[PDB]
Amino acid sequence: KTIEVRNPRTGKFDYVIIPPPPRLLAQQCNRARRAQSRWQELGVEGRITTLQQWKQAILSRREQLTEALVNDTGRLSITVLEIDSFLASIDRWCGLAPELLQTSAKNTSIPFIALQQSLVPYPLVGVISPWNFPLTLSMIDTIPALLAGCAVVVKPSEIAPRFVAPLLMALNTVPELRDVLIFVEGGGETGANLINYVDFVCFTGSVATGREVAETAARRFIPAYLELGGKDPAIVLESANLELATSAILWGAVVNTGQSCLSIERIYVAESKFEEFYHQLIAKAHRLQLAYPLVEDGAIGPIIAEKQAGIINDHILDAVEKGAVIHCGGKVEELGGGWWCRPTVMTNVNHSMKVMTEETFGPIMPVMPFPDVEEAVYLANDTIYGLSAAVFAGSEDEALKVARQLNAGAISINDAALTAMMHEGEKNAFNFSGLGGSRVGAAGLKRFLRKQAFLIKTNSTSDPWWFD
Amino acid sequence: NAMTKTIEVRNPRTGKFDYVIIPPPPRLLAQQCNRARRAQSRWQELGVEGRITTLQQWKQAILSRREQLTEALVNDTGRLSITVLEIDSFLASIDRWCGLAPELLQTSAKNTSIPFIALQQSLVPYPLVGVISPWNFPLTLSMIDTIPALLAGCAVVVKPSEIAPRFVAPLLMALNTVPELRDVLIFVEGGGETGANLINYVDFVCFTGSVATGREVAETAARRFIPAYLELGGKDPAIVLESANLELATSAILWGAVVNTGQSCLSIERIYVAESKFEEFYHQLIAKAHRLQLAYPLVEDGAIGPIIAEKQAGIINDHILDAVEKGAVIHCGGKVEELGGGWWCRPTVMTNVNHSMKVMTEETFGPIMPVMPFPDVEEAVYLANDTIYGLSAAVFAGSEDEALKVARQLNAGAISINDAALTAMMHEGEKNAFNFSGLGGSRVGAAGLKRFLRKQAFLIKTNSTSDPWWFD
Repeated sequence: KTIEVRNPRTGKFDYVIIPPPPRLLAQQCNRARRAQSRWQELGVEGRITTLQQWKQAILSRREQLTEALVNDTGRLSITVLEIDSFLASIDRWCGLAPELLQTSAKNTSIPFIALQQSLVPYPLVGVISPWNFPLTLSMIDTIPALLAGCAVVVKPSEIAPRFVAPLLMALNTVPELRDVLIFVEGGGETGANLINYVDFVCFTGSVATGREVAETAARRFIPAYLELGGKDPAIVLESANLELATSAILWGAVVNTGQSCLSIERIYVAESKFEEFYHQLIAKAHRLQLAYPLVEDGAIGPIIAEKQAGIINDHILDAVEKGAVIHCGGKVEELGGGWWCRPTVMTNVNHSMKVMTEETFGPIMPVMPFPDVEEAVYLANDTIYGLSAAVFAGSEDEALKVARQLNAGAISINDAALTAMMHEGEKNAFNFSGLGGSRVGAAGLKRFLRKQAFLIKTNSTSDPWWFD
Repeated sequence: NAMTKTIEVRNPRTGKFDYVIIPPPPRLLAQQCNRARRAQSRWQELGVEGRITTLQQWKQAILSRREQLTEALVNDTGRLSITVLEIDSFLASIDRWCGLAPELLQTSAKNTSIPFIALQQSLVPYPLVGVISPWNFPLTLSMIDTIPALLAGCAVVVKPSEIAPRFVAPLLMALNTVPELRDVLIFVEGGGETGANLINYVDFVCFTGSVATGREVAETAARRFIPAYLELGGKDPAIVLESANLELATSAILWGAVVNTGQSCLSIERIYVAESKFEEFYHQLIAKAHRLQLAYPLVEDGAIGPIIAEKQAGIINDHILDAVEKGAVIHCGGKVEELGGGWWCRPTVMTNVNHSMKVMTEETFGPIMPVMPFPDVEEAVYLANDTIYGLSAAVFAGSEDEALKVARQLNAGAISINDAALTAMMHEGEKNAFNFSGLGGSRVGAAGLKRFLRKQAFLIKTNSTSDPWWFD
């Protein structure tokens, strides 16, 4: 086949990707494996020098990466931020890696047994990345895996694949890296095939597809790191600073047009503040502009995937059919060939609605009151997801008391969606939001290494447990 | 209405049925899991120090009835001296994990790269962990994951093998005197089907056993979307270089190959020796092997117990026959035989062996020592790595640096250096299995407890002005 690629601003097919037949894919993976030994033998310092050289080449060509990513996503401002975030992660991982990969030696509790430890990388890691943040999410696991000494095959989404071209141009300057960081183009089928060739699979995407990757990884007997989305709730208690809360939650709910695993998708507000809160939220939402007709015109980009426009449209109709009230926005519309939805605030909502239970991935703010904290905690936990949450209160201590009862990996306190902006904080997904541990620090780079122990007899008498 | 299924349990010394267990049907099993879940909140809210007190109370009760534990485990395994060690090792493991847990569970508070955002971390246990454990070290392997999971604040359902279940009765009797533990540590009886059923009810599954069953547990866990920790056996090699201390190497490899009659994931099952020392080595090995006695007719009469499971007796017998058909030479032992109704095999040294034979490729789980020469280290490494397993290995040489050079080439998680099977005696050294020997990280050290906890980050806005990235 080939696959025609839609432009999310114009709606025209304007790019073509070529998915590898099984035989070519097998060959690219084997080439990366042959090259991985030398990559590993370079040592972590050589790998850092190499990644910095690649970083310098990417910077030189930054305008090409920016243009490709604008074409992929239909927006500029977040595009600049993706690029900045990617470049910073290169520097941050390069600064952590030497210490994280240090071998160690120690004596044990048995006087004549000493211990040495080493760390051995998985030779080939497969990354299957999503279309919503094409660059940062194709690279978030790739960079630490490469620094660990793995080769990595990256298969970005067929929906947003243009950004790879300038990354490949930049690799033409870096021969050592170019043989171990491999880009492959294709759809879901190419993703499934890739899992058959690799030693470790990282997948980011929908819960349905992720559960397939889990089952395939287990049948191949390889580890899998999965991040499968969220229905992150915000809880606003009575004592909350409402001016900060409405600004935080608006941002958290509509940044990237809500196309994020980390988007605030459900909002729960203490009954005695409900009206004031949602009225303020609307006022703030109304100020935001669509990036239309030009990319410069506003914060809010188009819905990138056609299929997602249909889901968002469906969630709204389902909500209204069930009685919801739309205060602003609320329409998935075509403009200039692209699909758009404005920041949308709805009330008279509940958990019988898709928009409060299934991932929406849109700029939707459904707001529900609650009579007491136990109900708020119950509603917030009433989900198959468990990625993140936000709790607002007059003090940090009373927000934390609630946050500790939520079944989610990262909880923002008197703020929302903080993990979209910062790297710190070790977290495990709850429920169906993921498996495989955390990305931060020791645990995040060491996912990609097997630990080996060497247990060394240092004396010359019989061990006391032998038969003699 | 429906008949209550029961399973009769063979005594490995006598070959007769002398015990009955009653597996719970899916409906009853689900009920017991739900009871443990209800009790788990209070267990988590006790805090690690309260959980430690409770585990030590349980340890005290077990110690008060040690003879009953020993008697049940002798009955399960057919042997005494390794029973005493299992019990001692279990008891020390409760102490060791009690010692480590507070530090592993402590919250932390830190600044971040943003001056108005603070970070706190905490740890939330999986509420219900399932453990499915094998018959070869029934006590220690039922408890190796259970104990750190309990200290983490999990409830745990433990399903030991139907082949060796009797050790549970004295544990349970001790357990019921400890009121805070007795509704969160649940023992269930049954075979493979009960194990499969349990995976449907838990949040996390630990399984130790055969590669084929472990592969099925991996796939079931994935369909349920829960974590699985898997330890699936080994074909651990020992490499003896030309410079080795042969006196130590022959004692270490004998112990590593035949302790527990070779019924161990960590048993040395393949032995590669420099060609110039090959003859001298196998003759010394034979002499030492030949000194070992079966624990027959009485448990006191020797170090080597019976083959515990009949099916394993069949496998060992098949490996010996396949080997002989393909040219192997048996120097000692070499017969799976019935004595007093039990199945037995003596320590067996064989030569003229190669990787066309089952005994060199498929897990044997018996007291068999096939010994092959090598012309050079490159071949020794190739042979040691020619396996679908990757649990452990041993290398012997004249110096630690010579052995380590070779050891670093091996695809295995734990390599013993100038010794063999050290992971059977020691619990330090984080290790990941290679190839089909396992998945899910390490059960040793820190990570061995932290696998049972989900990390939660709290990112806290400490100031009152707009975040610069908002639309304000």
